Amino acid sequence: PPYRVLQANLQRKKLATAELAIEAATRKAAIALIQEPYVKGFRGVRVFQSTAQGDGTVKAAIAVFDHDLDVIQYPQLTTNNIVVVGIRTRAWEITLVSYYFEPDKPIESYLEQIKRVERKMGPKRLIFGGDANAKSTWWGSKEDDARGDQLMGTLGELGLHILNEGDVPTFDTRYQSRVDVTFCTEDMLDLIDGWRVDEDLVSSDHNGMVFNIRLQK
Ligand SMILES: [Cl-]
Repeated sequence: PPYRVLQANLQRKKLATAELAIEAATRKAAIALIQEPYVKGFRGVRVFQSTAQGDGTVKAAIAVFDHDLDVIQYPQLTTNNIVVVGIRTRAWEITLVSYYFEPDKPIESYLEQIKRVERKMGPKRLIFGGDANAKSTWWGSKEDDARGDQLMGTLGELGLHILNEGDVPTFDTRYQSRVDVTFCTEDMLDLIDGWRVDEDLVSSDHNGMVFNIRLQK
């Protein structure tokens, strides 16, 4: 009965999104928190995207593979960097968010978007996943850079808790790093487990991640 979630930065690779589809089928995943999707493989899959750019570029999206899962969109909260979507079942109602922060753009405006989502969406049932392009030992990075610090500060103000674990690089090229973060409201801990990094849930310099949403009660 666990709702499995996939988190991955596809880097606009046509192949990576094919791999993502294959992994979701295999793992029987219900959700995918995506960043940098390309522009096919997703048939009866509902996809919710962040505001598209002139050339059609979408930086974040949320794929729902579970055909019967109740979904609710929040156009007011979705931007060019984040997409917010609620999922509902008898057991609960969870607001999900997939985000992507450019490595060469001020993180400040993105932190405000996180705040806006948190306040205008209640202090409970929140799960965020994406590429923050920010380093912090709190999520296994080699060190705490200034971006990681700003993000951590924001997390602290919102009561958001890091789900990351281990030191497996979420980005490998050599050059390895952990810039992808997953965090949630306090109440979500106890409903989430199995957070791990698929050594290669894909093939686009970024490593996919996986975790479950249960009930335990
Ligand atoms: Cl790192």
